[PDB]
This record gives sequence, C-alpha cells and structure tokens, in this order.
Amino acid sequence: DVTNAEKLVYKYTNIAHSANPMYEAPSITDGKIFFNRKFKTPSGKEAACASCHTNNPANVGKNIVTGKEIPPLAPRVNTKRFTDIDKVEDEFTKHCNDILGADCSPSEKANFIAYLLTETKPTK
Ligand code: HEC
Repeated sequence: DVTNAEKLVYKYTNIAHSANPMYEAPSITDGKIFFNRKFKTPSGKEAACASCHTNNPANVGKNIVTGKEIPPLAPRVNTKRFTDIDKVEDEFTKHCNDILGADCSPSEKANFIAYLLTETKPTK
C-alpha cells in the first residue's frame, strides 16, 4: 500500500545518502526520467520501464515478451503494491536484475518509488 511505499522511500534514501553523500533527498523528476529512459538491450533494440508499464504507472501495463497484462504499479491505484513487505524488496532486486542485468541503485529506488507516490490518476 501507500504506507509501505512511503516508508521504503526513506529507507532507500538513507542507504543512498550513506553511499553517495551528495544525494540527500528523492527527486521525482529523476524517477520519472529513469522510468521512461530508453536503454540499450544486448541486441541493440531500445526498451524502457514504460515499454511494459506504459508511460503512466497508474495504468494497466502489458508485458512485451508474453503479451500478459500487468496490474498498475502506483500504490494509490493498486493498493496491493508494496503490501507484501517481507518480499517486495527482494522481488524488486530480482526484477531490476532481470530487466537491467544488475540491481537498481538505492537512489534509483528511492527516486522511482517517490515518483510512484505522485502518479495517482490513470490516463483515460
Ligand atoms: C516487460 C518486459 C517489463 C519491463 C521492461 C519492466 N517490467 Fe516491471 N514488471 C513486469 C512484470 C511482468 C512484472 C511482474 C508481474 C506483476 O504484476 O508484479 C513487473 C513488476 C514490477 C514491479 C512490482 C514488483 C513487486 O511488487 O513485486 C515494479 C516496481 C516494477 N515492475 C518496476 C519496473 C521498473 C523500474 C522497470 C525499468 C527498470 C521495469 N519494471 C521494467 C514487466 C516489465
């Protein structure tokens, strides 16, 4: 839910600030850029988080590999997101590894979850 998501932003901010002292607080601008940024897959094809989750994380997504819909990421819209707090940190680490080849950094996670807190309305 939103409660657990918000608490994770503080957790990852404090980890990030220890590792990278110039980082002090989340940037929702940077979280949004991270979500939409086209990165290069090994093949040379570009992809972004938004390729599967759409450019609005309040919307239902679609996996470009399998065609399967994906529930929204924004926890105000899909309140199940982040409720499974014993597992969701490990699951996010696994997912970053799957999509990008390595875990997302603590500042990337703080910025991204803070951005998710701000996306409360689906695109119509
Ligand atoms: C399609 C190939 C995807 C791309 C590119 C990214 N994600 Fe994804 N994401 C995808 C699926 C099929 C799933 C699992 C199904 C589900 O409903 O959870 C997810 C899930 C997430 C989650 C939720 C994790 C959890 O609650 O356990 C998050 C926060 C998430 N995805 C974020 C995310 C980011 C930041 C991405 C770019 C680095 C990204 N995803 C890419 C499919 C795909």
